[PDB]
Amino acid sequence: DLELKLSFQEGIAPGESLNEKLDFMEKLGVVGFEPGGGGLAGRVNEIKQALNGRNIKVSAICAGFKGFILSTDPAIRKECMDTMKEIIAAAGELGSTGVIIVPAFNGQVPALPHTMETRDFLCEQFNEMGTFAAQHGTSVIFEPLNRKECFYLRQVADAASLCRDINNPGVRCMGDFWHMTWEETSDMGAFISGGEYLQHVHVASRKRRSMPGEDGDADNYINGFKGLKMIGYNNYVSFECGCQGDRNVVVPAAVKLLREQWEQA
Amino acid sequence: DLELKLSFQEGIAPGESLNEKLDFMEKLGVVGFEPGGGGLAGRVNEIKQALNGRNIKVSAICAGFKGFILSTDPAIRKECMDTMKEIIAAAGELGSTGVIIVPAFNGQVPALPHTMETRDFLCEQFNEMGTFAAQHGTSVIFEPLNRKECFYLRQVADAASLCRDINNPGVRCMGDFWHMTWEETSDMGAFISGGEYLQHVHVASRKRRSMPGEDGDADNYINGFKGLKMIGYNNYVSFECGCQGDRNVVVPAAVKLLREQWEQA
Ligand SMILES: [Mg+2]
Ligand SMILES: [Mg+2]
Repeated sequence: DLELKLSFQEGIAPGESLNEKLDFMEKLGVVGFEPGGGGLAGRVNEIKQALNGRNIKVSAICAGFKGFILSTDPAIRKECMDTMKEIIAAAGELGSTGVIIVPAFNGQVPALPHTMETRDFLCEQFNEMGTFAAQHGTSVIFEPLNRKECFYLRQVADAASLCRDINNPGVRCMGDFWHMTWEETSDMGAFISGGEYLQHVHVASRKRRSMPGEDGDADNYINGFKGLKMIGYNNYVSFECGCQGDRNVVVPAAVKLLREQWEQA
Repeated sequence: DLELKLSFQEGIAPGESLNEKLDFMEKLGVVGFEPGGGGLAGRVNEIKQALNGRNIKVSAICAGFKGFILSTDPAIRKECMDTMKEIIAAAGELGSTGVIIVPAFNGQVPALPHTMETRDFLCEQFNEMGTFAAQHGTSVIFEPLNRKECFYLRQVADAASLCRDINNPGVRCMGDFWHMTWEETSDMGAFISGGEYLQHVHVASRKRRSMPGEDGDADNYINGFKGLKMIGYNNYVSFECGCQGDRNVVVPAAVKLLREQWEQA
């Protein structure tokens, strides 16, 4: 009886305003809304007010911070910490499951070397953001990406181990089915390793990163869904993807597909 | 109905000769023997002769190569490749499931940096190793170790992804329960990620790396065993560990404990 809690990033639903998109999401029973972190503090009232009376809640906050935490430049690491804290505080007000963060993209250089001593440093920095997140009633969430976008953190099991070592309820992780296609031999095993640390999930079609279903037989999430069920996953599965067809047609088709696959898992 | 195929490294069983140790192994129904690869070519006759008429086969070959494949010194990398090929040919003559290899230990320096370019080079080298091993009816087996011994390759999911990318019937991976204690949030998840590439398993007590059971309640392999059953694992589970107590008492106890947990999984 575990529920699939679907969520959408802000650009997913058709509509000319935030309220039109939310109406569309309510029609489909999509219960999570995932905004970007950019300017979030200034959007708290807008978002709260649009959600009032709806069966929709803020799920994760997708990034939005400046700089990156593995820069060799302490000023850039501080920029990342400071901008993350601004977002975290707004995320807390919005009841968010947490703020998504990539430690370093490929092109974010110069970066600290990929060594154990750097990993310890990352864990310390994340412990500091997590303590702040927890005070604000939220978390920070490591996102692994595939090799085309990052090398540092690519697999859910790696992110989960970081979280276990940090041992902070404000420090969690996630898996993105797009990235997992390229970096996980098993979506199920990855999510199982995620376990109690798995705070969010991203979903997209698995060849073109468009709406689930637009890549036909490649868009198979059953193995991952079996992992989510085995861990009792109770957070959101949120769309982060493009769109090839007519959004009024393909968005509902994606929701239908994920629900069918959830039932089969 | 999946069977647990127990194996011992050479120093596990009590005895003053290889034949005495094998006699002890047969009495406990341990069917796998795991010798080190050091001077293996020169022991092929010895091992064949000792195994004649016995219900014991060679399982994996534990390392034995010189140098390391991630050295910045081409001569050291070549030493690794050349000595691995010697061992691989002997492994094949002995019907081994594969030769275990760690890309780089912490003290093996200077080493290539942990970057995507190094990962590509590692894949090229293992592909060469694997083509040779397949020709000889065996494999090479990546072993992830914990942070106290290595940084480069620590998790089963990472090793499995290397195997998937290399895509060679001669290149496989393993999990060692000792190392997994420190590097895996889920033994089940780790082995599920291992999947079709999982070729061997090491077992030890989980606090002091001694005989299973010597660390009491910490010596729980159920979760991992569930993962092995879920993937239809049909290779060996091999003891690589020390011994705190009377070897004549604690070795049979460890075998008994593992068989009990396997039945519970
Ligand atoms: Mg994502
Ligand atoms: Mg081992």
